[PDB]
Amino acid sequence: EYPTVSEIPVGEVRLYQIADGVWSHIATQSFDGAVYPSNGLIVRDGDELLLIDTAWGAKNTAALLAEIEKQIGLPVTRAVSTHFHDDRVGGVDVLRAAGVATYASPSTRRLAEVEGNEIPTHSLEGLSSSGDAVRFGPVELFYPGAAHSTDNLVVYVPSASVLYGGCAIYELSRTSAGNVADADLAEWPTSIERIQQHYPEAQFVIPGHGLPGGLDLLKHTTNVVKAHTNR
Ligand SMILES: Nc1nc(C(=O)O)c(CCc2cccs2)s1
Ligand SMILES: [Zn+2]
Ligand SMILES: [Zn+2]
Repeated sequence: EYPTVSEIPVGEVRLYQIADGVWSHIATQSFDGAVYPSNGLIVRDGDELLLIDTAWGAKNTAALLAEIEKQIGLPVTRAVSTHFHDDRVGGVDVLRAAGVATYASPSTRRLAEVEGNEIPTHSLEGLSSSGDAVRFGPVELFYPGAAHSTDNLVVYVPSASVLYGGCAIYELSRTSAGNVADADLAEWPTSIERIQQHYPEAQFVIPGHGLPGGLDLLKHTTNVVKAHTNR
């Protein structure tokens, strides 16, 4: 079963096999007085691993590397952070100390700097305009437009039809929004429509927080977001 928030003590990381060579990582952390789960992705990249997003903080990210070493045994050589918040870049300094080359878009690196968050070393080119896609080893990176944040990226694994939506996509059980401090509530439905247009064959859809699903999470997120702007 996919692990749930109450099953992961803060500081522990679970790995979940989605497909051959594709895993999610699941961790937990406190935000504004409660503990939340958070998802990232791991994708086999030949003899190496590509990591999508930290495990939300330095302690969790160290535990992530240890679990990967224990369970998979291939080196994590590159990481991509899909936006500038701490559940995506928090732990970048641990990754770098461990020998991982860290990447994000120029906008994400800039916003992390402004926020006083950790800053990935390398800039991903070719993602500056809504609708842009670039290949990055075994995945495609896609900038759908502003949504949860103005820099948020999604990731697609063609070999397995896996769409990682990051924080732009909500789990089915989540019916209210927040944290939308950095969100663009007007653009978010449009950004989701771009994801749908570009990845219509996605079979597994992973939200930034919570249980995976299918393309129904896209329509579900639009409904939640619109309800939030309706009142
Ligand atoms: N670091 C965090 N980010 C978010 C987000 O909204 O992206 C959090 C809330 C996530 C969840 C709310 C209800 C179930 S999961 S915490
Ligand atoms: Zn965020
Ligand atoms: Zn988040």
